[PDB]
Amino acid sequence: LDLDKFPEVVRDRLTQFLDAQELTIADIGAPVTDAVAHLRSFVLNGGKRIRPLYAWAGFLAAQGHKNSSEKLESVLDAAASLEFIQACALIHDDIIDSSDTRRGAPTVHRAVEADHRANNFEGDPEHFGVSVSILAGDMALVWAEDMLQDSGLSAEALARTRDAWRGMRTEVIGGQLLDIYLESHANESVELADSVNRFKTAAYTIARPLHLGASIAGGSPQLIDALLHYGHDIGIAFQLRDDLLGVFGDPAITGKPAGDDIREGKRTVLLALALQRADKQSPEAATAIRAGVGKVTSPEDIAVITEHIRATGAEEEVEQRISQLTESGLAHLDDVDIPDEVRAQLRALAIRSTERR
Amino acid sequence: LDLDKFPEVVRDRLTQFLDAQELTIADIGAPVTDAVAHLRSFVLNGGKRIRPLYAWAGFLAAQGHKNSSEKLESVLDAAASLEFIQACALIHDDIIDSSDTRRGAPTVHRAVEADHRANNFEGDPEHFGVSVSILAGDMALVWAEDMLQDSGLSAEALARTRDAWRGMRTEVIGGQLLDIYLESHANESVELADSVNRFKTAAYTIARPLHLGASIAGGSPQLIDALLHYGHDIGIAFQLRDDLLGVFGDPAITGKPAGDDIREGKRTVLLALALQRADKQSPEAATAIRAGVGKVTSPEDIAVITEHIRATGAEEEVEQRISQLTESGLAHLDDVDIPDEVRAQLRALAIRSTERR
Ligand code: DMA
Ligand code: DMA
Ligand code: DMA
Ligand code: DMA
Ligand SMILES: [Mg+2]
Ligand SMILES: [Mg+2]
Ligand SMILES: [Mg+2]
Ligand SMILES: [Mg+2]
Repeated sequence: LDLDKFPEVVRDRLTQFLDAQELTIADIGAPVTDAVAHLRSFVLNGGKRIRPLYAWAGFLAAQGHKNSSEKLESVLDAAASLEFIQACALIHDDIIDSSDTRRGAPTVHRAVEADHRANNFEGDPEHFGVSVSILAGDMALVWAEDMLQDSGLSAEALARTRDAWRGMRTEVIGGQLLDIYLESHANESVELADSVNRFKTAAYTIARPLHLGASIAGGSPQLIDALLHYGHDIGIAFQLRDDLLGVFGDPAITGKPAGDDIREGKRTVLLALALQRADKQSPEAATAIRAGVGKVTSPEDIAVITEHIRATGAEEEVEQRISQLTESGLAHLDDVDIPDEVRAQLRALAIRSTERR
Repeated sequence: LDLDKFPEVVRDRLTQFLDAQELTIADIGAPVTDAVAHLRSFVLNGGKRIRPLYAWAGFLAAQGHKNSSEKLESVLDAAASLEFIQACALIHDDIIDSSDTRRGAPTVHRAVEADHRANNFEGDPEHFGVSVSILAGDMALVWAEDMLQDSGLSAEALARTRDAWRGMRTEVIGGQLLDIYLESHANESVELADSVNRFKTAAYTIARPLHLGASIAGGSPQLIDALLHYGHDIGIAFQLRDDLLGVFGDPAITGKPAGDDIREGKRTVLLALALQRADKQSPEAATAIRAGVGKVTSPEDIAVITEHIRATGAEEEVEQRISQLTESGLAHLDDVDIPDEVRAQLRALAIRSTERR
């Protein structure tokens, strides 16, 4: 019903689920409670809840509030379950990218490491933090599936979810695998970074949540097609925006420290275009960027690389692509009959995702 | 139908599933194919397939071959899906315990690390191996769920699987969390190590596979109870046997190098009893064991710790517990009507699991 009120509903569904696990986790033991509490806080103090939002929009675009005989609570739990996949993805991503900060706060492995300092116990706290976090992510992923399966959605509705759900989870992990193979090979092709955006972000963040929601409502293939097309375009633009924010955005907007993508050495489309341009502009600048990415750590060294990147003209090219993709994404909403209210919310979601931060 | 022929059927179901993923993985890109190939080999050159075996036995104990109108292929895929959970568990366990060898061959993270030496590319190969393996495990876990959900089991059968399936996956990850919290706190209580055996092994390896199989067949609560009781006892004994093998077993039997549990410093019931005994016997020996576990690496230093452990009398106490649990586990098969052939196979499975290696 509302873009700003929906995340609170998501938090309620999640709190309910986490509470329901407490006795089983307790029966295993108090240290598992301590581990799950770190997952609980990471999940409950979440981001914008963009993925459940899109699932809910997809449900409403397919006219679920009028036609669907699924229980409301069941649909909301299915939408909210995506936050557990997100938890898995982010916790594991942060180990892989070895980041210290997520959402303005310490990453789960960093936070578990700081619990081992207060205990003064046996073993390396850094490896222990990583260890607990691998398992915390596994638990989150297992709980995503449970939250969907035990939602109370009918057997018919659950069977309809398969295409979106099967698609999404392979696509996100596949995209994350492609990402780190680009980081290891120091890759500079735009087209391979494009594939990462398509699978690791677009499918997972926008296209498949919409598909999932529409499928729960029993949406027609024509409705689903338009939503998937919207999700592809807006989803890629969303990632391109986050790439720009990961370099040029204030820490208050991103959660991370300024230019953390340079620290991590992420192989964005921005970087690929920047290196491509700097090879034809200033060999000294290209070399400066190449030596910097994935190595430098001081604020001053990040800023120098960043200004070299900006001086290529790459940022403007990314901005143009964002604008083009936002425009074509929005246009797909006019290809089918969608209720006025939902179309308006889908438009504002897109604009907020790609342009308005 | 057969204990020795069933693992080949499992391999066939798995090969079929993995082949079916190839186009989706290819659409993402060639490096994801390379990553999945490492998971494919790890899964296809598997162990004894004990978990699908027990699921199949549970199905047959509930008289599925006579009464069930589920497709045979669907039941076998559900049984085989447990190998993907195992893959997830083992790949992630090997990162956490930092082991180099699994099943006589290099661990997935060690093998991915050796692929980065042949490429001579950017970044630390050790962290990259761990990185790919975290995601390889995530993919395995996601594929376990898919293989079950898309098995072709009816909506009725899938709804019946929930208790075993929900139970198992929380219990295994929970048990793995409790395990590393015992390793970090250098814990020496028998009762906390018991809980790890109960949840990380018994539930996951024997009790819940049996429950899953019986549930697919629509087994009565009385049949399921007897199988769960058998699974509890035999499952704990199975872990206790593997603890003894992890110290006193030949590498040809275990896959790992001799006494790798001492290298890893695993907090087994054997070690807890050994330290408890050595405190009342020889303070020098207790201290020798305490300084050794999780630290020493040379064959000679492992053997010294091992002989100190054996000299406590702890091994004999574990052997007695194994024998007691095997006897009470087998007895539970007589508490309900189970077909003669299946009861005989359940007996031989138990004996092979706890005594006969
Ligand atoms: C690029 C990418 C997938 C970022 C994570 O998404 P998000 O910004 O929605 O994260 P959060 O859950 O913190 O809102
Ligand atoms: C699945 C997923 C998108 C994880 C985030 O990857 P990332 O490192 O690209 O995003 P972030 O910069 O938010 O860590
Ligand atoms: C203690 C424990 C759970 C060991 C792994 O089980 P397993 O011996 O069945 O492994 P594999 O899959 O190699 O047969
Ligand atoms: C889920 C599970 C049992 C993983 C194996 O743990 P472990 O380290 O006790 O077994 P292994 O000795 O086979 O690594
Ligand atoms: Mg990251
Ligand atoms: Mg990343
Ligand atoms: Mg291990
Ligand atoms: Mg272990």
